[PDB]
Amino acid sequence: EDIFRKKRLTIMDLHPGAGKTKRILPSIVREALKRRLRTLILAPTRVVAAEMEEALRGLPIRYQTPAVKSDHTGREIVDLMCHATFTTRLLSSTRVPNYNLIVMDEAHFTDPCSVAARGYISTRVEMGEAAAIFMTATPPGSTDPFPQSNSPIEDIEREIPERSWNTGFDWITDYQGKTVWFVPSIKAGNDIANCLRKSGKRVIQLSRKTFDTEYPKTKLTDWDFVVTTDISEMGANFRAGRVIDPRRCLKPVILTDGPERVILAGPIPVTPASAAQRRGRIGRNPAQEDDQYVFSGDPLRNDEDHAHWTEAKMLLDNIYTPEGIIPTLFGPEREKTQAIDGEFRLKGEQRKTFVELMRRGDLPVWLSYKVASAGISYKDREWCFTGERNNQILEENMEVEIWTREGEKKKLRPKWLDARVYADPMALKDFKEFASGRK
Ligand SMILES: Nc1ncnc2c1ncn2[C@@H]1O[C@H](COP(=O)(O)OP(=O)(O)NP(=O)(O)O)[C@@H](O)[C@H]1O
Ligand SMILES: [Mn+2]
Repeated sequence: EDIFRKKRLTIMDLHPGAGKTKRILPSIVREALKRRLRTLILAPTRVVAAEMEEALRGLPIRYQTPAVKSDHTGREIVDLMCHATFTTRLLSSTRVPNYNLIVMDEAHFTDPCSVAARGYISTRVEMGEAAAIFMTATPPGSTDPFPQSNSPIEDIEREIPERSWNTGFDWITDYQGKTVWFVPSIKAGNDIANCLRKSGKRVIQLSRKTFDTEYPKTKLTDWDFVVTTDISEMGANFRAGRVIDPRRCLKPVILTDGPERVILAGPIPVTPASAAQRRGRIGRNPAQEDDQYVFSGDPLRNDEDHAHWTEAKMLLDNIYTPEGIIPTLFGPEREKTQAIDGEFRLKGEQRKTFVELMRRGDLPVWLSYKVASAGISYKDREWCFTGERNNQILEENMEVEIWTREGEKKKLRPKWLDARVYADPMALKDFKEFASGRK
């Protein structure tokens, strides 16, 4: 009603399962179409976008790939894209439309590109150019781990194995229904999934990189356990009876004591918002009344040292605005770290390189910023090899060595050390491909 008025930013914070995605958003879109508004819908991931455009099956929805920088048809159409696609387009295009209504679904997503998107959108709204709707059961500052739900949930607090077990946890395997198990890391998930698989359990693993291909498999009944990272907090719909949640995550932190680096701290306790979102995967079905949330430990609200707050600013400082509008993070997320105006603004080829390192090289934001602001070209991989001794990367205790594009053998020893590029087997493989200049 007033939600369509420019300069309004609405936080739709109805409880998990309430129907924000599948009933309320469709209504908003049908009404936006009636008012002839230029509408953008943002989904956390590709497969969720795919689920969104079936809830909107009657309507003129156009999914937008990030392989395309802009797509203007000149017709009445509603654009649908991932959070990251939007921020990627803002970094590389000028022809980003003046959407006057922007809905972010699952607006609790704390991935840097999502935080950056919210910052951008809030500013567009404040300019009087747009109205905006952020949809999430857990907006910034959320502290209630046990929000209301469609059907009753049994909250069971008990010990949960961190790794492979052999005895003392019969309740895990004797349970008769389907379970979603949130683990802090891919390695932790690998361990757990293999322990369950030896007992004859069918397991699907989910992480950020495999979500788009693995998540669809969970839509079948041909499984017993899902073992997932925090990616499933973003609007993932499961038909399950139980969540297991030791409430642990890894958190990237930029250390500034001496040589600046990114570590993965933890496992540490999750935020209340994360715990609520994990719990909120169950109790979704009014017909199904004895869902369980099995958990361990209390949340920790203070995530102020999380790298993602800085990284969002790095992105935002490089998305262009009129003069003199200053880029800024949205709402209370603005208060996570100290803002410094223009701190991360890059110019010329340094900026182009920054974007390319993230897009083409699939490098973390901080790492890309570090390389780009040193005046290093995208294709110049020498920095992968010229780090200090403590930056030597190890795989199975042994020193990782790389055959380079030019037919040279070099020890993998990056000048800037970001723990995320070797945090797991797939991450390390990718970084090895990058260091060898095969992308
Ligand atoms: N594909 C589906 N088929 C049948 N029911 C579904 C399907 N997807 C979702 N649901 C149910 O539809 C109801 C509302 O879903 P939804 O619109 O995603 O709620 P929500 O508010 O977006 N949840 P959340 O994002 O966790 O806060 C829930 O009971 C879901 O379990
Ligand atoms: Mn939702």
